[PDB]
Amino acid sequence: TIKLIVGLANPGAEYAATRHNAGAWYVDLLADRHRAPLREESKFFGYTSRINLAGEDVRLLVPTTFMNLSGKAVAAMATFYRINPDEILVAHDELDLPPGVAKFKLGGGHGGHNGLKDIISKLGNNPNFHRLRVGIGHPGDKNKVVGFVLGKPPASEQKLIDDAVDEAARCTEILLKDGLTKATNRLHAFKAQ
Ligand SMILES: [Cl-]
Ligand SMILES: [Cl-]
Ligand SMILES: [Cl-]
Ligand SMILES: [Cl-]
Repeated sequence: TIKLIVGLANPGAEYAATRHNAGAWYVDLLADRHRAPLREESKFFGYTSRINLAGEDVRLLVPTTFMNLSGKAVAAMATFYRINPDEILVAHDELDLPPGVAKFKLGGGHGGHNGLKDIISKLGNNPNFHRLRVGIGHPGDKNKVVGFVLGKPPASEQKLIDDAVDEAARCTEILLKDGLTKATNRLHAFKAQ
């Protein structure tokens, strides 16, 4: 069961269009599709909502922390509602997947993502939460990652990411209603088959 879906972000209009906000794009779409608009809730350091997904009560969070303090919002909300790490799905931009691809993951490393690193920390050094990895591709120069994730994608890459986010939203209904195997069998086939 998933009780909390988190879309990682930096705050402000300055970052709303940047690759590092890709997880928030996903959560914004869930909010739109379930007619549950995200609104500031300062005790959880973010924007929150609540949706019915496949007959299950699921809370939404897009932090208003800087990305490196995402764990403060996720822990405050998870602790308040007595939600355990394994009941959290964290959506984030993923350098290791191309634009147009998304995958689910349970546990594993942060892939150098400053928001995942802070969540692992603030959940009690527990990496065993679900992730939605939204592919953004990688810069050619591994030195220039910050400039890349804090950049706006070109329109052709934005359209691919929007398509992957749309598919991941559709697969989230399946994840809640029929489980992680079924949701993964669909999502990981999206550009693979
Ligand atoms: Cl950052
Ligand atoms: Cl990762
Ligand atoms: Cl790219
Ligand atoms: Cl850079």
